[PDB]
Amino acid sequence: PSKAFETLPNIYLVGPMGAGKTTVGRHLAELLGREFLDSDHEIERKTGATIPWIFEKEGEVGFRTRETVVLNELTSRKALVLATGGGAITQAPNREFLKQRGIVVYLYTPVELQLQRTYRDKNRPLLQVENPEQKLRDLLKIRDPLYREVAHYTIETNQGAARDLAQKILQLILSNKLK
Ligand SMILES: O=C(O)C1=C[C@@H](O)[C@@H](O)[C@H](O)C1
Repeated sequence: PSKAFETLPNIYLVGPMGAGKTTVGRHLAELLGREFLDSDHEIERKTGATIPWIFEKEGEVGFRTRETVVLNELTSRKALVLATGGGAITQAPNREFLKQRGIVVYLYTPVELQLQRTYRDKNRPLLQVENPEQKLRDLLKIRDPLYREVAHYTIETNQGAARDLAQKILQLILSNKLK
């Protein structure tokens, strides 16, 4: 049906916790008639444990080693839209897999909106802290250049229909390519 887009590369969404990666990703996949996967959810599926449990029992290092293995595998698939984890771009091998194996889109999201969308979400181990706003801010200061460097496209998002943002991303990508 949208076999029309079968030769379009994988699309990889990057950005912080609360960027709407999975809601936008799933709409973008539906628009393209292809698969959608969330690497956070795939890590949980493959491990049989939640991400808080991985962080507690294996540390952040054990989460990163599991995440890199999953990303290596998922970026080798075809016809995918992938929502990546918020800290996936902290590791050099992941930056390379993403940049070199499809189209990377950075969902730039202000801290205010990250905060609202992760409000009392206990599944985000890094935000289980007294001051989650400062944490998000600190994380963004570090990771914003990394999101931008891996990204082919950056879209400065804001409160809205995830499906409107998915449309916009698809327009951006094709704008380039159809001329
Ligand atoms: O910002 C981060 O480093 C993380 C974001 C989440 O998507 C998970 O991938 C995990 O909680 C770590």
